[PDB]
Amino acid sequence: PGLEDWEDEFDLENAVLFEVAWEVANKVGGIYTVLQTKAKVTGDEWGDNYFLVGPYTEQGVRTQVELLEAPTPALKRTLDSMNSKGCKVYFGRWLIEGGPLVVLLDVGASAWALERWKGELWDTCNIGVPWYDREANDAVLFGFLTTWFLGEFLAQSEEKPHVVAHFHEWLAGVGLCLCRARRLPVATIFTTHATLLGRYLCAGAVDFYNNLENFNVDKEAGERQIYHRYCMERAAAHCAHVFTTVSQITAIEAQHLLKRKPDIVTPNGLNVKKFFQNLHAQSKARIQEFVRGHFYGHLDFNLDKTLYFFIAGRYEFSNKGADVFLEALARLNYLLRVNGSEQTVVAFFIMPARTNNFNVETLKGQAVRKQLWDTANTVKEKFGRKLYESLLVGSLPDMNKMLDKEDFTMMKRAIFATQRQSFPPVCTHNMLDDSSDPILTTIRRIGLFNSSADRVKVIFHPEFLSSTSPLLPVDYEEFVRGCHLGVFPSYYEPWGYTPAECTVMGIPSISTNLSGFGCFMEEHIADPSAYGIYILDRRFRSLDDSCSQLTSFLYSFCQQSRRQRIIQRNRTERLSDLLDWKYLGRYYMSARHMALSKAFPEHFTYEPAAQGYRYPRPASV
Amino acid sequence: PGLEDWEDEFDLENAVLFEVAWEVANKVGGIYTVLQTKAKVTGDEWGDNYFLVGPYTEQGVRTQVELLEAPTPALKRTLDSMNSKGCKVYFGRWLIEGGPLVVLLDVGASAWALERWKGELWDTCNIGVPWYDREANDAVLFGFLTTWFLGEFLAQSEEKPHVVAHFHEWLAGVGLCLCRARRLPVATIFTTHATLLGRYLCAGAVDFYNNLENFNVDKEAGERQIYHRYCMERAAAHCAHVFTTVSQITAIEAQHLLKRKPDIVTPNGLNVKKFFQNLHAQSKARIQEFVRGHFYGHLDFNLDKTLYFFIAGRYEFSNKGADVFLEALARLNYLLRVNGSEQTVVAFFIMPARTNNFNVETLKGQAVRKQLWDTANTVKEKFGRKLYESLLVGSLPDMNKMLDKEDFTMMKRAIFATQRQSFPPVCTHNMLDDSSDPILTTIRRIGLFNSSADRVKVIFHPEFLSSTSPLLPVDYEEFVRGCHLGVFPSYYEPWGYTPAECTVMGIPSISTNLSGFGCFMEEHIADPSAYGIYILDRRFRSLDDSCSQLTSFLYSFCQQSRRQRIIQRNRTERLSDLLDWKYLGRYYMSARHMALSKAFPEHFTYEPAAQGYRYPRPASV
Amino acid sequence: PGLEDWEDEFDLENAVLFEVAWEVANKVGGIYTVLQTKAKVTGDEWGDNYFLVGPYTEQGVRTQVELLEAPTPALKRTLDSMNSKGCKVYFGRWLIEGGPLVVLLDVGASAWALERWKGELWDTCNIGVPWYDREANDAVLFGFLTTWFLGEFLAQSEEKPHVVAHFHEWLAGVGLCLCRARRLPVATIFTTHATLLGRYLCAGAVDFYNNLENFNVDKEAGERQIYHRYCMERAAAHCAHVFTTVSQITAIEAQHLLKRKPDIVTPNGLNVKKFFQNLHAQSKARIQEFVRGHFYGHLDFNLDKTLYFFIAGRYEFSNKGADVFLEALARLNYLLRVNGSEQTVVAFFIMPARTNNFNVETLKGQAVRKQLWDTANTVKEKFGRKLYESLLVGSLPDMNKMLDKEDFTMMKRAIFATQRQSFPPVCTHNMLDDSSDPILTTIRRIGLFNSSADRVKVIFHPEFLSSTSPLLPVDYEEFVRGCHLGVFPSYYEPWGYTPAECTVMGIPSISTNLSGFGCFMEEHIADPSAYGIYILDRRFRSLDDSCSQLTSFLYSFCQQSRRQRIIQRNRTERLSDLLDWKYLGRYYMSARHMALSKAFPEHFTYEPAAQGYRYPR
Repeated sequence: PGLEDWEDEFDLENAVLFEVAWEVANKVGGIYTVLQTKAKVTGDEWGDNYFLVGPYTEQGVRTQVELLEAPTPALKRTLDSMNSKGCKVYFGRWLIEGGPLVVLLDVGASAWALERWKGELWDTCNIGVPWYDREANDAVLFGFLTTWFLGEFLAQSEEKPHVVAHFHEWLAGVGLCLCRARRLPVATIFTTHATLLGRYLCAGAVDFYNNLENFNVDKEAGERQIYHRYCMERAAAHCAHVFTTVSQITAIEAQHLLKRKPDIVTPNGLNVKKFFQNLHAQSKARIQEFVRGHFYGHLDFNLDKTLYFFIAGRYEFSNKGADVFLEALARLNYLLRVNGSEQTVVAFFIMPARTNNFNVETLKGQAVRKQLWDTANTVKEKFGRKLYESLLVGSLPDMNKMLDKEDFTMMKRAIFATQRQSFPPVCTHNMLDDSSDPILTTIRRIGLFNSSADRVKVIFHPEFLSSTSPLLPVDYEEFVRGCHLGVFPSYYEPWGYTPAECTVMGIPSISTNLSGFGCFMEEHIADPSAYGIYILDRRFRSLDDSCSQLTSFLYSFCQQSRRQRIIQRNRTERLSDLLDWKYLGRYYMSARHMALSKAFPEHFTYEPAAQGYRYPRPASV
Repeated sequence: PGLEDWEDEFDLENAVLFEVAWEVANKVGGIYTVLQTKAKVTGDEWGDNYFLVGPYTEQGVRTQVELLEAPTPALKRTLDSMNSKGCKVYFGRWLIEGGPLVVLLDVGASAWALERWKGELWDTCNIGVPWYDREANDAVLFGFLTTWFLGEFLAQSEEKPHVVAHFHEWLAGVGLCLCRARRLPVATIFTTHATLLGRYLCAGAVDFYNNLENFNVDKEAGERQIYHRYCMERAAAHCAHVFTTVSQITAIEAQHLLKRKPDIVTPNGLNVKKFFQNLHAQSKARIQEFVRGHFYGHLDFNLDKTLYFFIAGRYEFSNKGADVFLEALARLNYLLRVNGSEQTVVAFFIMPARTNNFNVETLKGQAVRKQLWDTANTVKEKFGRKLYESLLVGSLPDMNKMLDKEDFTMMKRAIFATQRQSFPPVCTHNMLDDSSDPILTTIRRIGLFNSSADRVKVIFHPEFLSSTSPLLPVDYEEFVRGCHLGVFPSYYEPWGYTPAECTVMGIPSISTNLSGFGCFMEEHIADPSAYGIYILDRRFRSLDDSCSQLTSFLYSFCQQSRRQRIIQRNRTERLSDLLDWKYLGRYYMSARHMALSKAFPEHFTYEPAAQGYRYPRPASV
Repeated sequence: PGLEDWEDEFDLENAVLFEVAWEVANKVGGIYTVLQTKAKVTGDEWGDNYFLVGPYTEQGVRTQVELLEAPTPALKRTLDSMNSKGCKVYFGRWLIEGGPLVVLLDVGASAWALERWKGELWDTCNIGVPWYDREANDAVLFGFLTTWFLGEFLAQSEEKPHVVAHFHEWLAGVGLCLCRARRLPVATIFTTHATLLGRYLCAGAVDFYNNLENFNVDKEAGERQIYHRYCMERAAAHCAHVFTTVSQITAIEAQHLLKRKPDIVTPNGLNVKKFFQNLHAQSKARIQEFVRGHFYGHLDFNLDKTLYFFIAGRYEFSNKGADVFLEALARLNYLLRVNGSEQTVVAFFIMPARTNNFNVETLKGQAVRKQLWDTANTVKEKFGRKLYESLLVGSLPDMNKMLDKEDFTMMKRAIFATQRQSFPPVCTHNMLDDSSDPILTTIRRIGLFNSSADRVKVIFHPEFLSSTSPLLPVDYEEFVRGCHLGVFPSYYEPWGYTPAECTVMGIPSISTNLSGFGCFMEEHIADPSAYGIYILDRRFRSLDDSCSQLTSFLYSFCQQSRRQRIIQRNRTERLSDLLDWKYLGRYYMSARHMALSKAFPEHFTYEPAAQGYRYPR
């Protein structure tokens, strides 16, 4: 089912959508990609009545925004006015798939108003940003500039349209609060993509989710010198016609930290066109060549029985669950050894870290694999030419005479290059702090040294995968498509971008019910594991018990036949439509309709989601 | 040196060029390609003042001509007039590289005037076409239509421009004669691409060139029922301000048959951009695979010492010198056998003949080569995988164990497919008349049966080379580029299109001083054989002595080292600029200037060629 | 589950398997491929105690058999014996995936015995071959030669092994009957791959399957001058410890024509390794380019909504159900027109027929597509170079200036080549008899002229697909992988080789419950259509009603979303393991065990199939 026909009974009444985010036209997070990929559907629903309001940055305009003249006289008039009133407001087209119009506000250009604005802010919300907080002061400037733009756009518009302003973090929350305080006619959505407290409370506290009700949010933000940022976020959530979260776990966090249950959850959709079995085969061949190089001299395990697990994303050890994955990898190593399995699990940790360079053993192993591959290819081409020559003369090859002295010299050189005594390095790079690295510390603590006995090899690649890289000449998407199972046992993950992209790429993944993507899949798929989606229970299980469940998931994945693994990959391939904005734009549409009805009930009435996007038991299981 | 700067002192005075040929926009010979490829330079020199006058044909307009409206009022007015006066004149753009404008005259549409025109013709030139000659009557219609168009274009043109009409055979010669008879102001060129008598006199008479002075052209044309066509050609040559031939041999023939020495020779140029060592290597590999298939079971000669000679073009046995080439191939076979050379010469005869289908042995040999190639590739990929696996475990391959039972079964099947007792067929096809085929008759008479003792194998391919063909999936140009030596010992060849294209493709070729291309190269290259151009002397040597000289050429080519052959191919690659219209358009320009000066000496004065296009001894020989 | 572990409790007791078929080492049918692909598993179970007894042919030995010396002294002794007794017996290795040993018998070399042998036959089975039947007389020679070889191999073998002789047609049936008549210790399997009567009765009779009980087999064979061949087949089936059929439909035919229910059905397995979505995509791109050429000037339908149905195999119009497929294609054309669908169905008929050459319009359309493709590629490379040049100078392309006069000339030439008034030809070739062709006659009768209004285009390709072909440079397997749905509504099909290979290639197929493959899938898959296997009911429905059901199948396939079609293709991809000899060799193993137990109950006891090979869904 399409997006244009969703809530088609709703008439926007020539309303104008101002989507306000600090990340509009400047990549400072993952919300930039959310806005970029959602712009297509949003502009389809709103045409040119859709404006992304961002902060002006020289890089963003240089690279992403073509500066334009306002299409309508109202926009041009407001832009000229506030440009003459001491602000520096740019208008342009964001050079992305949607081609949306962007109002960019130079917050620095209008810093002169800061003291009169933040004081004004204190006169309306009792929120006073400390001077030393650059981001909070910039948020106040951006919010006051956005509210100025909205007021001067409604004032300088004869038709006086219905304005839906959709703010996306506490950085835009100030403008939201000012829209409500000035009382100008704006239907307001507030989407929080991550509760501000949530990050600190997960990182610091031993347990954060089960203690959500037992948190003094005011006090907790107070000890961390971010009380003003917390108050800005909570006022935006409070001063919003519609409050939205990207996830149901973020919805719980916002309920217990922003003291407002989201009126709707708007999961982060994706442009699935951007992203399976033959492509997976090529990527798996490339991973297999890398593993051949990395384990040169130690290729004593069957590679056709080798499984490629990966955990990727930002190098947040506990938030991304790399600790849980490593514990489960040690337990699965024990399981595969005691069960005497011929299965091998190479688990990749693609988590960027400060690295000096590629480890010498890693680069040497890649060189050794290249040499053996070239030697085998040269000897194979010589053998093929000689064999074709022999068969052309009706002669059966005499294999003893097929290879000459030069072939044996090349092959003996290759074999000499093969010998190694040291085990393959756990990490592919030179860590600036090997002792303090959580992944390497955990690996050396649990006993995963890529030994021959270890059925689980661990390859920590503390750097993003790039095609230009010498070690792995593969970008992240192709490597992932070559893997068997993404493992993202995240503890704190308001939305799982890495597991979501893994799923869109058709790779079975392990997420958690503590992650937004994991909750979204758990509530959209009847039997997620059937579809390649393992939802680890991290809310209601201890870290040790969650490690046990992850080991169970990894072991059951290892114990699948190749036929079962293929069936499961086909199902996860089917799952990609859930994560497309063509479905997840429904929730943004309904949030905007809800806000319009709340702010303008006389003009709009809202009639309350996953219809056509439910995945029951696969018919074939 | 470029063409725009040639005779740049000449000012055309807004003259208009009408190039008249029966082959304008209808491929009925090789002059079609001459006009097509010359149109680019002609339009560069004349812009839109250049018109190709052809006969209208439904196929030509359907495929090649976009019908247009006359760009100038004069053209539109004349077209409308003569379209209202009982003719059917189309105007359009010929969809070729030059994009020239074409005036197409439907000769059938104006056949009503035939009797009053041919009678009128008899009133001006005493030439009366017999009714039964379809081509001669069509030529009279086309000539009268062209002269009508020229008269009505000069009449319906206020400026009264200087019209250069360049007619290209006796088919346009009638219009030329009428232009001169009506005395309308037209500077006329007549190019003859082949004397009409020349064809019959070469085909019938035992010796034609040495008897040129001893020919009664009137009587000779009389016995052949083509006296009117001969008179049309001779009147066109006589009634032309400039008379032109494509070759100096054609110039001699025209002097002794049309009784006029050409005022200039205009060699057939070529669009050399359309067409060397790596491309030659790929084509030679493809020819080698074909020869492996064709000689399956008989591949007892060194293929790295095998030379690929070819003769191509129309299947005219004596005119193309296939008899001389076959005699020289028998003599070269004797030379290579008595000298005990390991050199092999596979001579290809690409001369289309009525063929039922591919010979069974030929298609079977190609299938056998495909099977052996696939078997060798499969066993080679298995060997390469096993060898890479063995070298990855630091193990040297045990060649006895490398190939399995299935590899040996596949290879034994291949070897079984290899066995054959019959020698490889001389012809690749099923000739409808094997007994009457001159090439096959000569091959069986001289003893070239593709036996093992024969150092010269002969492959007659009595059909054009096509990529779509199953036997050879190669077009003519790629096959030729894979060959070592084109052999075109033509007796009658007003221009050598096949040797010229062979040279442009950078292949050393044997032509004759009886061919236009051979004469052109002989007069443009100081040492033609140094440049890969062997000029057989067929004017002043008997057929037997010319066969001896061709055997000497073939043997000296065979006796070149690979280094000498490479040097010679580099030089023939250099020769391509002689055959480009960027040089050979000079002669057409000078012919048009000469005609303008002759017809309008008051307005134009002509100042009398190969400067910058003479090739002395290569600096390196 | 594997084949080595199937009935592993059974011990062969150093038994020797002689698999006797006229098609051993000489391709004279589809049983040749059955034996060739089954040889691997059979030799895995029997090692070198497995012999494929065939008729010697010069071509077969030249191409497929490496002549060898008998590995065992018993084999060498028997070979030398019967080579010295006026017969010519070759021993070798068949150069196939299994590398089995073949005892090839030159029946011509031993024709001297024919008259006495066929006398002996009449003295033992009352079967007398008429002199004029070359195949039946060769069958008698081959059977007597096989029984001679078996008797001399058991006699010239001190251990006296347990010999399992598995004969495969009525051509080997004579040898089977003689094995039983001489009473020599041979455990005999008879597999019939197609009842001899059934082939004649499917066509000649008004309707064959519903009249099986109402057939006088003796009389019916008599009218067709094949009574001796019928009696040979029926005696082989009768004189067999185990009787086997390749299908349950063949089992019914054998019950009602050979008067013996098969003791087991041994479906024709296949070497599935020899044969899905990216490969399908490439093949579908090739088919789409062919359709672009074929329908040049008439490409007014969405090709992303175009479905490629095909029917392939031997050009038996009624047996292969091409009539039913064409009727259903006309009905589906009506359905897609009245429903105003943008779906297009190009149905290919890959059924070889006597063709003079490629039709002029067809070759011209392929040339036009090649020219347009080359023109588009040339203009695209020029545009790409100019666009890269413009972007390298920081300049946005001026699209008006991007294409030059030469580009427009090339494109205008291409467009000129595009125009055509005649509709795309229904057939790609020049039929030697257009009026006599059943497919073309039916197409012109039902109104499928590849018109613009027709939502169903029909391309009859009356020739095998070859890569060497100029028209379609794709072999049969790649073309099929590019198709959406194989349609094999066969009436007579003892085993569906074409639908089976279709399924192994991961392409959904329509078969019938009158086909062996269709019955096999219907009894192995709970919901066959879910797996891309549509079983048309042709036993219990009239030809018109079967046409209606086929139209329903085709229409429901057309009405699947691309998601549903992908799911269905994934399931049919799963189905390939059912058709592998790794599973279907189980039935041959159990038939051989059953025959061993029947002939040697003292030495062997048989303990009775699809376990691990049933598909719930």
